[PDB]
Formats: sequence, structure tokens, C-alpha cells
Amino acid sequence: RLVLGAALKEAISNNQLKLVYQPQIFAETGELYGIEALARWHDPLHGHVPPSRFIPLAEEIGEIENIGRWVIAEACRQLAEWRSQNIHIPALSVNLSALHFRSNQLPNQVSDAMHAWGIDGHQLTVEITESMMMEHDTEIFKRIQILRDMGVGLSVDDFGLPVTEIKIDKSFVDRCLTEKRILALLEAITSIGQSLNLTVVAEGVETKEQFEMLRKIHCRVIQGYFFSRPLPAEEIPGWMSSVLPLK
Repeated sequence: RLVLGAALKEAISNNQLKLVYQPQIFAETGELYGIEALARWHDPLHGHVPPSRFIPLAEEIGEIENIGRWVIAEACRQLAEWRSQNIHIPALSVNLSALHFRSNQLPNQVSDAMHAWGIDGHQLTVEITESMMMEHDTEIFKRIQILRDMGVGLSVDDFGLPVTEIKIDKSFVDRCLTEKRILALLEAITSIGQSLNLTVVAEGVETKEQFEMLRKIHCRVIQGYFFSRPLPAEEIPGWMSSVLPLK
């Protein structure tokens, strides 16, 4: 805004723009399925600013221009940095809806990032919501298909068919324990994923009781506080070395 708008403008050049990573874990095996990359921004004042606070506030350089382009760059940078000691990771997810990607004129930044850093493709997954589904005929799915040719998976958020992953919002995970009809509604979603081999993932899983619930309705992967909060890049391999699987 009056000050931080220029500060966020120089987040790449002020040595404090980072990414945090949240682990996604299989239900039955307890093995690591993938990891979601979450953008972060630290400042000498006002401390750490979540993507729920600075991304809508970015209105000079980037709405898609420098925000989403840096996230995929660092994520691919981190994948290669991690591969330097261990391949380990099956896949890494990147939220496009949260980063306000919305604009559909720049899919090249993702492709070029896969070129600048080693291999990738099937190790990447893009996440969009219902608000980004069609967008007044901007040929989104036409450019998503181009990404699918590279091996990059597609992921749908909330919503409680060229997709590869379906994410379940926390608000729906909460209502399943008290309302068994919205549980059956999720059991319908997990029926689609089990039949069409689509990875259904559930966000915001806090307690043990709701994990056992998703366990018996055959929800593939669990993402939430029950396993681990979003973790920084430096202590991810140790976390996998220490406690994994968590069965």
C-alpha cells in the first residue's frame, strides 16, 4: 500500500521472499504422496505475511507477472537442490488460484522453469478453483492441455474432465463428522477418484477421529495438521528421514 507496496515490489531483491512446503501423505501406507508449495513473504516489520494477505495487496509489478513466476522458479530450484542429495519426492504441487494466476497469457513461465531445471513434468501439479474454471472464454483448458502434454497434473480445489487430482476443502472435512450426508457427498467424490484413478486429497485434517473416517471411506491422501504443518525447505528432508511413514 503506502509503504509495503514498494517493499513487496522488492521482495526478490530484499533477501526475504521464500516458500513453505506442506507434506501430503497416503492413507493406508502412510508414505509421502506429494508436497504443496506455499508462497511466503517476510519483512523486518510486521513479520511473516501469509499469501492470504500480500497477494491481493500486490498491485504494481505482479498479479501474475512476478508472483507466480517466482514461485515456480524457486520450487523448481528447490527440487533440483533436493535432488542433489536425494530424488525422494514423487511430486510437488503449486497453487495457481492462491497466487492469483487467473491471467492465462503466460503458461510459458512454467514450461521454461521445467527447462531451466532438471526433468520435472510429472513431479509438478497445478491447483485452480471453481472461480478459475472457464473465465469468460480465455482458453484456459486449451493451455492446460499443453501442460498436460508435459506430464504436469491438474488439480481442482474445493467444489464440495482432464483433471488428475481433486482437493477437499477444510470446511467440508469439518462438516463430515457432524453431518453424515456431506460425508456421503465426499464418499461420492472418493468413488469418482477410486474408479477413474484420480487422487482425491483432503485439506485441513486436524484430529485423529476425522482421519479414521477418511481412512474407511478410502480417501487416498491426507493433507493437514494431523500429519504436519507447512514446513520450510531446510527441514523437509530431515522430517522425511525422521518420521516417515507415520503409520
